[PDB]
Amino acid sequence: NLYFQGADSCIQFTRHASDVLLNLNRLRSRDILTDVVIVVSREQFRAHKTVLMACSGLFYSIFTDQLKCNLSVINLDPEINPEGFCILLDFMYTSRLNLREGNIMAVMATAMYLQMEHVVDTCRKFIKASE
Amino acid sequence: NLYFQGADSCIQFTRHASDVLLNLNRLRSRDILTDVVIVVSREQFRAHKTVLMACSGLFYSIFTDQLKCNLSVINLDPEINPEGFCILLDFMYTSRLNLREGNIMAVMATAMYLQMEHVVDTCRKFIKASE
Ligand SMILES: C[C@@H]1CN(c2ncc(Cl)c(Nc3ccc4c(c3)n(CCC(C)(C)O)c(=O)n4C)n2)C[C@H](C)C1(F)F
Ligand SMILES: C[C@@H]1CN(c2ncc(Cl)c(Nc3ccc4c(c3)n(CCC(C)(C)O)c(=O)n4C)n2)C[C@H](C)C1(F)F
Repeated sequence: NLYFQGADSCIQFTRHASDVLLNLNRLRSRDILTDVVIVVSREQFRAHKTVLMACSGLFYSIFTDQLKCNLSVINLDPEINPEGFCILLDFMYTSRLNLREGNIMAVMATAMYLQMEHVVDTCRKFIKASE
Repeated sequence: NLYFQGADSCIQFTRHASDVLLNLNRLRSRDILTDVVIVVSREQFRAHKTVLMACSGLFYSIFTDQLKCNLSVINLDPEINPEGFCILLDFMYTSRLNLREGNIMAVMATAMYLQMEHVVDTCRKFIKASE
């Protein structure tokens, strides 16, 4: 079944949120209604400001600032690893985090900078397992 | 736990999609980065085009049209019931559909017009239960 009786009066749809996220990622792949470019070193990543704000404390602060909310280009710290950013951007649109031994440190440092608490805590737990 | 091993290599976060949707609804309540007004009769509803496109076949068609994608105001058919639209807009941002005996017909007619198949099918199943 696609739905159930929630704790409240409303009928709740089980796959709705993941279906919305899937469709937002489809818009991203097709470059539909993307309204910002995130520049990390040489690399450029097109995205939707609302998705970035929904996932990152840093992007929330940037796009709620009256001066910066209108910027079409956002440059991150040039010390940010582009692959780490790419993995986190993918995560934002999919719920899947491609953590590997070779990228975990860059992913963690990027999540810290982006203020993505859950990802930071997760990276920390995986690092602790290896020691 | 916040995460699990998905069918693929990636670590998947269980609540990520619903957390993104919750944050998108918070942006809507605060009128943050809303980029469209949907006019239904007298009523006005501010929203995010990408959320509308992710949930509705009609909004997908409107905002992928080269001429209409830039419109800041969208007028729906004046025969659309504002309460039915409100319930569906709430559903888009929350996954909860407030269906009641008094609104089910308007909600169904609105979902048909908006091309929200899952909601139409659901309304049809609930109507069938009463007969
Ligand atoms: C009043 C306002 C409500 N908040 C909020 N609203 C909307 C968004 Cl887009 C949003 N996005 C957002 C902001 C910060 C985040 C954030 C999202 N995430 C990601 C959380 C999820 C569950 C998406 O992984 C995260 O780790 N941090 C630190 N947050 C939290 C903020 C602190 C607030 F209190 F100021
Ligand atoms: C190539 C492109 C991919 N599609 C798609 N991509 C992105 C979005 Cl925003 C999106 N949104 C969208 C469009 C139509 C919808 C639609 C969303 N929904 C809602 C589906 C969910 C699961 C969100 O309830 C629905 O019932 N209908 C009919 N769909 C389906 C369309 C038909 C397509 F094939 F042309």
